[PDB]
This record gives sequence, C-alpha cells and structure tokens, in this order.
Amino acid sequence: ARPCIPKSFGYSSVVCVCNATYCDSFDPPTFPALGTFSRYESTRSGRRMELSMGPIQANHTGTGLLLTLQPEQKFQKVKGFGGAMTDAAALNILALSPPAQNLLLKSYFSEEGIGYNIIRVPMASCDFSIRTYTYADTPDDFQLHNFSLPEEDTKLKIPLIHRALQLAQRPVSLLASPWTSPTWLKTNGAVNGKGSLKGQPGDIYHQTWARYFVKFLDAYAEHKLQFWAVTAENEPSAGLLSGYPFQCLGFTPEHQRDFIARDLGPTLANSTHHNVRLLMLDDQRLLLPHWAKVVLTDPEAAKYVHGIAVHWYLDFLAPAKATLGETHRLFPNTMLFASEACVGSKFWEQSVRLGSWDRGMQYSHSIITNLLYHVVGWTDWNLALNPEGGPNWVRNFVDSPIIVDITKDTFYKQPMFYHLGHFSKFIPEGSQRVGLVASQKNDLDAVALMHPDGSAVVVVLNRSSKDVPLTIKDPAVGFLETISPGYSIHTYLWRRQH
Ligand SMILES: *[C@@H]1O[C@H](CO)[C@@H](O[C@@H]2O[C@H](CO)[C@@H](O)[C@H](O)[C@H]2NC(C)=O)[C@H](O)[C@H]1NC(C)=O
Ligand SMILES: *[C@@H]1O[C@H](CO)[C@@H](O[C@@H]2O[C@H](CO)[C@@H](O)[C@H](O)[C@H]2NC(C)=O)[C@H](O)[C@H]1NC(C)=O
Ligand SMILES: N[C@H](CNS(=O)(=O)c1cc(F)cc(F)c1)c1ccccc1
Ligand SMILES: *[C@@H]1O[C@H](CO)[C@@H](O)[C@H](O)[C@H]1NC(C)=O
Ligand SMILES: [K+]
Ligand SMILES: [K+]
Repeated sequence: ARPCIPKSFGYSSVVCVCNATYCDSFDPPTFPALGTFSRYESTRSGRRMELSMGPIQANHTGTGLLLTLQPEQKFQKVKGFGGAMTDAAALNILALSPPAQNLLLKSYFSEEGIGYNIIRVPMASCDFSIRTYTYADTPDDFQLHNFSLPEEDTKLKIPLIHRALQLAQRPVSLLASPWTSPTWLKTNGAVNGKGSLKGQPGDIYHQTWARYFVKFLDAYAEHKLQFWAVTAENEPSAGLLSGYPFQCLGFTPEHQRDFIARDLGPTLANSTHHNVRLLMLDDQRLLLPHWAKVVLTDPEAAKYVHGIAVHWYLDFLAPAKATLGETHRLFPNTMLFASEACVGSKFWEQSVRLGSWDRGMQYSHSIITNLLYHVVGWTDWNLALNPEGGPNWVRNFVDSPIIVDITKDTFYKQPMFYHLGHFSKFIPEGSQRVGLVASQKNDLDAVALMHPDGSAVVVVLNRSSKDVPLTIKDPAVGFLETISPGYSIHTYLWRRQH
C-alpha cells in the first residue's frame, strides 16, 4: 500500500520515517491463491516486509537444506503479541500531531499495520513515568475509599487504549502489572529501595493490597476496559535488593506463594473480575524453575495461578532449556507467557540506536526461542520512546520499536518493529505451534505454526552473512523453493488443502 521511506542514522540498517502525512502500510490482508505461497521479506540492506509470491511445487530434488513441516506435531496455542502502554509511551504518542498519532497507532494495531493484540498496562507509576504516584497515596486508608485513577490513566493511557481497540480488527487483550504499592503498606515507606509489604500474607496489609487490584479492575471497568490477565507483581525479585532505584515491591517466592493463596487468589475469585487470569513471577527466567516449584507445589496457591510471566532482558545471556524447558517439563499445564522484553538497557550502549539491525535480530531470535520453548505470547516493553529512550524519571533509558521526534512531528520505525511484525502480523490468537524438522545442520532460526483456519505460517531468520537456499516441505501440499538471504527475516504463508 505505502512503502518504507528509509533513513540512515549511521547504524547497520535504516529506519522507516513516518509523519503527519505519510506512513508505510500494508494493503488489506489477503491469502495467496491455493497452490501459491506468500513471502514477506525484511533485510538489513533495507527491504521492509516486502511481499512476493511463488508456486507450491509437487516435486523436489536436491541435497540442499529441507525444513519439513510437522503439522500433526502440535505444541502450544498462541495468545498473541503486543507491547506496553507506559506513561512514557502515552506521553510520546500524544506529543505527536493527531494525524501522526493515528498513523503510529495504526502501525501497531490495525490490519494495515502489524496486528498487535496485547497491551500491558502498568498499575500506576513505574520507571517509565515522570511522576511517582500510586492510586492510593493517602495513608492508612485500608478500605481504599480514596483509591482513584489520576490523569495519567484517565487523560492519557485509557483514551489511547480505547483508540487502539477501535483500530484493531483482532480482539485486543489487556494485561495489568503493578510496580509498587502505596508506601504506607511497605516496610521501608518508599516507592523504591529494598522493601516488601508489611506484616504477613492473610493480614490487613496483604488484604488491602489484594483489594487494590480489584479497585483497579473496577476503575478501568467504569471506563469500559476489561483485563484478560494481571501479574502478581512486576519483577518481585527487584524489591529484595538494597538501593533498588525505582518503584518495586519485594517478594520471595514463598511470600508470593502465600500472598496468592491467602489474599490475591481468594480476593480476585470473590470479585466480579473472577475471569481475569493471574500470572505469577513476571520476572527474569533464571528464577525458573525454582519460583514455579515454590508456588505451584502448594495446592492452595496453585489453584489460583493460570500462568507464569517471564521477562527477557535481551542485552544479557541466560539459559533457555534449563529455565523455560525445565519449567514446562515440571509444570506442563501452567502456560508460559513473555510479559516484557527490552534492549538497550546497558549504560554503555546508546539507549536508542536508530536503524540497528542487530537489535532487530535480537527481537526475532528471542521470539523464536520463546515459541520453541512453549511460550504462548510475547509482549514488548514501551510502545514508543523519545530519541533519548525516555522519558524515565531515573534515567533508565532503553530502546523501543518506535521512536518519536516531536521537533519534526516524525516517528521512526526501527528494525525491531519489523522483526516483531514478522510474527505479530501473521500469527493470530489461537494459532498453534507445530514441528519443523531440518534435514541437516544449518545456521537458520525458524518456527512453524498453524492458524485456527488450518493455514500455515513459517518464520525464518538468518543471522549469518551467507545466503542459504532452502526448501520447505508441507507433506500434505508440496514444496516451497526459496532462499534465506544473509541478514534477513522471512515470513511464509500458505493455504493447506487435504
Ligand atoms: C512527511 O514525509 C513525506 C515523505 O518524506 C514528505 O513528502 C515528501 O516530501 C519531499 C519534499 O517535498 C518530496 O521530495 C517527496 O516526494 C514527498 N514524498 C511523498 C511520498 O509525498 C512530507 O512533506 C512530510 N510531511 C510533513 C507534514 O512534513
Ligand atoms: C467478596 O465480595 C463482596 C461483594 O459482592 C464483598 O462485600 C462488600 O463488602 C463491602 C465492605 O467491604 C460492603 O460495603 C459492600 O456492601 C459488600 N457488598 C456486597 C454485595 O455484599 C466482600 O467484602 C468480599 N469479600 C472479600 C474480598 O473477602
Ligand atoms: N539451526 C540452529 C537453530 N535451530 S532452531 O531454529 O530450531 C532454534 C532453536 C532454538 F533453541 C532457538 C532458536 F532461535 C532457533 C542454529 C542456528 C544458528 C546457529 C546455530 C544453530
Ligand atoms: C513430478 O514427479 C513425477 C514422477 O516422476 C512426474 O510424473 C511429474 O511429471 C513430475 N512433475 C510434476 C510437475 O508433477
Ligand atoms: K487516590
Ligand atoms: K543505554
């Protein structure tokens, strides 16, 4: 429909430039003809989700790499893909002109964009906030009569969420996570630093905190927003650390176990919001499987926990098989969900690297890894940031798929945007991961899924410099002869006749 307008900022690839009169966009989605496949390609050299079609062929000869679809080897069903409506994201989006705001939101949420269907919503302030507040700052208010949503919610986040939902054809799911409680519920009396809820699970402090989640859901429901899930705490491990720089609330896994079993589980189940799912952990994967063992081996906690939320700090190395793999083996009926991912957080790297193909490849490699380890969804962090990677009240700046430049009423779509969209656009909710078997050792990363309507999608990432010829075999349908160029990502789509 409208192609990328590329701009280089001296990094390895280009951004796509959007403004009040122009943004790259797709035509309304259509599937290729039976017997044809669609291929969307992005490359370091500058191609951005460009479409080409090819024939599905009856026959294949050769000793080149073959990836054979295993349509009957079924794994997890996918919840979806999206990102976080932080205060910083909201401020950045709303600092654009109305036309550019609309083109940014369409980029993420419409079928002319990449079809996000998840939005994560902080419960009050976090580091990606310019004001520190909770919804109940008036002290000793244990019945929460003074609980209320400030303008950060009612003027900024809620209206943008309504606008996202209007632009989406896919149903959008909301996920809520708190960073800190009111300080008068905390041992240290501050939003940050080392501190936990006062007292012990089952008591007034813990019951008040549980009731705050219900007040929050009630307040958003008055604004005609309902939540798919909440997490028990954003990064509960952080509040155990001396000097933790921003909003946190410390839980050991035992503390979270007991809080869920005695307070949060019962409180949510007793509310009009009982259909909201509760996700535990909401933290980095090296805490698994230990955290899952501690919480889910207690049947009184386990009965309230729908899933395990994991964060991906893509700047840092950690094992996947020993964390996600082992957790799935021990608790196969408790879904894994990636609730936050970010890059650019190392102080010594530029927070925002406009046009970094490497950071794009980190996103897609992470997503593939997540999907191959049974994770049902993937949620980016801030939907949009400024060129500094903020605002952020502790200067904890990071990168984002969309960077807003208010002085030019412009925004830039990063390689990360397109790497995420290779998945989000083409993997509807309810899609199921299926097997994909390589005939020989190779340097490609790939994942296959089946849509609810039976159609196939395969994403292929090449992080190498070498162009790799390959063939995809769908045993029911035939062969897709293709190529995976060096530093490329491809999504393949086709209809399946039986
Ligand atoms: C928004 O960006 C577009 C795309 O770069 C600008 O339109 C271009 O303007 C230059 C200079 O006049 C022309 O050479 C291009 O042909 C234009 N491209 C298109 C696709 O129209 C546009 O001026 C910018 N809008 C605002 C309000 O700044
Ligand atoms: C379970 O839910 C009910 C709501 O149906 C709660 O009952 C309310 O409690 C408040 C005081 O806390 C009263 O002012 C309301 O009039 C009550 N409403 C109803 C309909 O009874 C009850 O407190 C909840 N119990 C929990 C969370 O343990
Ligand atoms: N062909 C393999 C990758 N195989 S895979 O696609 O099943 C995969 C498995 C993961 F656990 C994570 C991924 F992201 C991808 C390779 C690629 C690149 C260098 C060495 C080996
Ligand atoms: C495919 O292979 C079979 C068996 O040799 C052959 O009869 C057929 O013509 C080949 N070509 C096509 C296009 O089906
Ligand atoms: K208040
Ligand atoms: K940085």
